[PDB]
Amino acid sequence: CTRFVYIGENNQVMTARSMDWKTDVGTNLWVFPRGMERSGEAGPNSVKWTSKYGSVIASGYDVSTTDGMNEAGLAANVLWLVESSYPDYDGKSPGLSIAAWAQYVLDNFATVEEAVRVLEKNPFIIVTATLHLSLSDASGDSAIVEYIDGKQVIHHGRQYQVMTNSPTFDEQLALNAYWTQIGGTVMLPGTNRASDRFVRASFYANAIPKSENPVEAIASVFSVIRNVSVPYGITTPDQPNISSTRWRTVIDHKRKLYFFESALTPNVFWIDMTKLDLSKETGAVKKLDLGANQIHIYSGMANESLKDTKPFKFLGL
Amino acid sequence: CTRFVYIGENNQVMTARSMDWKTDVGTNLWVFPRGMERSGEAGPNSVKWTSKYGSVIASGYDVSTTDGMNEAGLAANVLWLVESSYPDYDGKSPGLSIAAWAQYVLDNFATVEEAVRVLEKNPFIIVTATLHLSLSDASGDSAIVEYIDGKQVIHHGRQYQVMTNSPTFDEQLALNAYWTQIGGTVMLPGTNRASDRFVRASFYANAIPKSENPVEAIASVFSVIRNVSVPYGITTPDQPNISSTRWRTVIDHKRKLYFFESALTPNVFWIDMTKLDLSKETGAVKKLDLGANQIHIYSGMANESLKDTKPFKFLGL
Amino acid sequence: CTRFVYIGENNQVMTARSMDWKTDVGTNLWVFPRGMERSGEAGPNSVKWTSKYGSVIASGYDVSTTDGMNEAGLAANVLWLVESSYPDYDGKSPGLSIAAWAQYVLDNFATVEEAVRVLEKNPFIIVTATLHLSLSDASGDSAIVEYIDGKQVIHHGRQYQVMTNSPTFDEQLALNAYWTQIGGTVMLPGTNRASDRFVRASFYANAIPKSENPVEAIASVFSVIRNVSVPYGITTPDQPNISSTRWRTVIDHKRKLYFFESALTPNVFWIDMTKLDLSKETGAVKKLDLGANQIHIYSGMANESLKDTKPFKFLGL
Amino acid sequence: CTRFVYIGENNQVMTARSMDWKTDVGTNLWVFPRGMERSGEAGPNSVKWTSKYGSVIASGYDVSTTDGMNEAGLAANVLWLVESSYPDYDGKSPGLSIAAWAQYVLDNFATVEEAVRVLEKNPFIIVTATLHLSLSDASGDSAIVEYIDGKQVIHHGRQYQVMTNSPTFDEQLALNAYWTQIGGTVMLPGTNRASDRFVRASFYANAIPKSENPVEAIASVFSVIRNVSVPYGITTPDQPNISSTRWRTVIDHKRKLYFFESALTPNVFWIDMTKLDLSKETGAVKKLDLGANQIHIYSGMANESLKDTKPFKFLGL
Repeated sequence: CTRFVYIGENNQVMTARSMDWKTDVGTNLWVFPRGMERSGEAGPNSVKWTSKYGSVIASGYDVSTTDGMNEAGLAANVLWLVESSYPDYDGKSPGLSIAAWAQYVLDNFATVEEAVRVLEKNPFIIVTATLHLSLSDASGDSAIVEYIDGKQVIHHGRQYQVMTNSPTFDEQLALNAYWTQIGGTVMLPGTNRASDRFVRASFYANAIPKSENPVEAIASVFSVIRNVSVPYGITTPDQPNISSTRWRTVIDHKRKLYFFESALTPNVFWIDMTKLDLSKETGAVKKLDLGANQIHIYSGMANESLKDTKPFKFLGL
Repeated sequence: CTRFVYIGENNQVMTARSMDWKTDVGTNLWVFPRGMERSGEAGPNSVKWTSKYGSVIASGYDVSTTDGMNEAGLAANVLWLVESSYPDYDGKSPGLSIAAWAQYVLDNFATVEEAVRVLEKNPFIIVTATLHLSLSDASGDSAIVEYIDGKQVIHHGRQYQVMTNSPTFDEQLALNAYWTQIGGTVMLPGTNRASDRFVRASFYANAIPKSENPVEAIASVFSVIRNVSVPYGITTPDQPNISSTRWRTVIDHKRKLYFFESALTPNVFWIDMTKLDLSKETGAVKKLDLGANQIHIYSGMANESLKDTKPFKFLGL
Repeated sequence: CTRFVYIGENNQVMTARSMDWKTDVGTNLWVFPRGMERSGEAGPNSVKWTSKYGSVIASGYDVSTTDGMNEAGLAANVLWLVESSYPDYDGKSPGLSIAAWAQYVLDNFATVEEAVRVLEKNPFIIVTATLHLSLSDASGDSAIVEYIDGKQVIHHGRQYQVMTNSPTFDEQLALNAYWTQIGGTVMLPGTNRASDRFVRASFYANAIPKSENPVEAIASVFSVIRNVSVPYGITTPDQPNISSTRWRTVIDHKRKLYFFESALTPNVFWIDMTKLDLSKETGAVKKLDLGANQIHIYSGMANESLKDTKPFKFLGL
Repeated sequence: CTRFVYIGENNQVMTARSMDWKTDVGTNLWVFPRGMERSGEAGPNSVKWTSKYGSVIASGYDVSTTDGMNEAGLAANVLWLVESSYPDYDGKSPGLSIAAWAQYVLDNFATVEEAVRVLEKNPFIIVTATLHLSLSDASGDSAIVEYIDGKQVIHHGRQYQVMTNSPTFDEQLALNAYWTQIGGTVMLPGTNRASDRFVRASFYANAIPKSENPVEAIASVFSVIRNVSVPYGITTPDQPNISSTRWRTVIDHKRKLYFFESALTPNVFWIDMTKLDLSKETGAVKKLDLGANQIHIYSGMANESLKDTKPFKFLGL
């Protein structure tokens, strides 16, 4: 449910995200080394591929990839509670289960441009917790991919630094517009409305110092995504599009770090991709077991708590 | 710089606080068992006392107590950047260095009433960042103690659930007033102005579910104090009363837990007072060394990382 | 319902007011020269007095004085829909019907200080639209007189430039407080809530140029009181304290001009007190007949349309 | 600078407008009967036409038509300080001086649809205060015509009830968007920013009662256009797109009344088109001389103060 990209000097680029949902999302982290053979779980005409890039990802119920980054610095965030209208699936085109959407992207491409160029070819038939896809890279580039009237719609440009789960993206830009005229040190909208979150993220992302110091940038980036999270247990059924923030992620594109934080358990740590073996030859599929509401606590660089496990099967046909 | 008390059912009371300051505050945690003999470090007429309650506290530069709780469930939060006018100190009356103010309170009293009743009768003159004192109890009671026109001024009542560092507390209630007419699901002020923070804290504190489940309450309480923290590195010298949030505390009054979180390092853990030896007979002074910007990471119940250390000397003379 | 004072250089002082009410107020203008003998219409112990200062006033139903000024430059605005608690009237003390309250003040005093000094010592008991009294003078001084818990309460000072007929005056200052921190060119509250009106009036009053040019000042002052009026026919029963603006008044203290404008009829004009005969020796009581909803249109200096009439009898027995 | 259309029952349609500018606009009112032969004052290839419909209009500096209505109920409001990029004028195509733009429209068409169908096919090139054109009808229809990237751009639909001078119209709808989520009785933006004015006008226009009672509707409509006017003398050079409101018009489409009000002089009146002779055979060109800052005061139906005058020459070459 909320995402933004910060761009500092000397390629110090960072993508942060909050997950908002009404319930436990059953998230564990996974490491997938390169050269994995995969199917889109969309019946006999599922798309197939062999991963080119290793990733570290956050699962949706250990049956989907909902967040993550790859060793090339591409980040993917699948946002929940979106206004989608997905296409019908005949069965005759190559199909891709939406649960694997993010994984396909993370496995196959190094940049947002690479990904967008291929996405505009015709092999994006999604199958089908409603979902849209946000992407960012180490160069600071961004894109969002939506389904509106059964059609894939892509916005692509580094100026799209902030994205929310509701409403559609051309609408999000509209709701933000009023606040481009009002200075963010004088007034900001402070509710948990997606528009309000959007505006605060946009203001704070651009106000972060751009000077090279990763510890500082990280500090400022968390503090901002925390600001834009939805407090827990507070929202009422009167506002269906808002949900409590369950967890947060921060992706350090330069240094290849994936930070994770729980709202339900005091639990914050990160995975360092530079110490992972993502090779075909010896790299293992590994899982970090967080447990329900991330009760299993880790801290610092948590790589050593990763355990060899068989990769889960994506949800599909 | 921002503090609020949440009151749930069955004595599930929680006090949360953010520390806002322009720089490192050099904070480490300390455990002080009962029966410690102390001096107020205010020259020959320093007040003296022997602690009646063990505490766990957060230091200011290992030369002051700026935050903490005691085994009876009294909490003390010393807020920074306040509008004070402290009295002059003739050497003649019993004196108390302000660096030990919070400690004196935590050491001597079990409740906010107990503390207010004694402070009313003027047992000392405070001696002298600028600082004011916020207190809360396991019964949900609250008070704030300020110095205005060289005089100790106390507000005392459970209805005073939210306090900021600026301006004076009477003024804080005034700046909040406008927003009592506007529903918090429709609009909230979203900047880092103390008034804005105040208003969001009051709305969210009362919107938290009151149902008995500590893990849920804790989750909702952090998420709210995080919401009212000031994002890191963002504020400019144009607005002198606002400062980046350096860390947060959450005090669980019922279960006697002290949670601590850093903004500069991913570092979150808690101290469980029920597993500490706070006896005069066999209770040691212990310190948890967090290091500059809390670089030393802990997690979960961090009691075992506490180390026997000689207690620091409070600042003043 | 909305009043403000602008203070320019060289004693260019102006008081503006909007009248908000749910229905026709039946207002006509009257001229009362000096030396009129009057009774307070409060039974056998009614206060009695002989006017010292000629006035031009706006009636409430030709049975009360609800607005006006005197030849010395004292202005009185009786605001409607207030939170009053009026005293009981035994019958033993000198009494004054509230319908004549403003008239008594305008007739007897030249300044706000003069008036406050005499009203402090309680020369009468008010006898009972719910009503409170606002005053201003050619020196820029202001006061408001309210009844709270059956007691006369007076606020007196030049700094009280803005008053509403919403909540008690002490509460008005509180609701305004938040907006003293926010620059009025960046954000202002735009609804018809008394607090919102108050805040816009306080900002615009202090932003008007202070350079001596009456035509310009007048233009600015109307434009501001128009801003702060409540649009006609718009308010819903959900907000009982707000009412459509029926008319506006602007008092030029220096030049002794009383401007009047209708919201229900396009009708705007003024009375010039310097061309009226207010002497006891030859001055007549005169009325300008505006009619229901001010259907009788005048323009410019409307003095010539004033007609000799017997003064009305104030309500109350 | 601000315009809106109110639509009541039984064809009770009204267009109101504020004119905002930094200085005197030198406006007088004119009556032009039908059958006037006119040139576009754009050199040898000026467009020519013979008026079909009599109009009453407000001039720019007696050299342009900036506001008005015709006997069929078409209204035209030329807004000032717009973001235009006008086309180059060769000299080869039929040309129309922008000063006569509104007049051409009022003279030739009875409805907004009639006007849009002809303007779509480009009968002329506008020849060139920056100006854009707003139109409304007795049927409640609206359109706005702008020049963006040297191209005529038209928005046409009854939904476009509110228009400002800034920014371009597509951008105006965007800046309004945020406030479609917030109820106008709970919060409205209260500054003089065009967006703020836009939002308040859209809310109040739709909240006006739709009853058939012209005096009431008129009252509400003025009160609203007064609300969205920019107070006089208070804007600073820091905000270049905002200007003091100089005057207002209200057009009663059903009854064919043109109301005019000054901000600089207390002066309000109207022209009744049903009592004008607009025939070619006996109708005279007439002018109502308002004078600098509308110092010449009129009131009520001011028709009798109209004086036979030679029509002015539109600016051009």
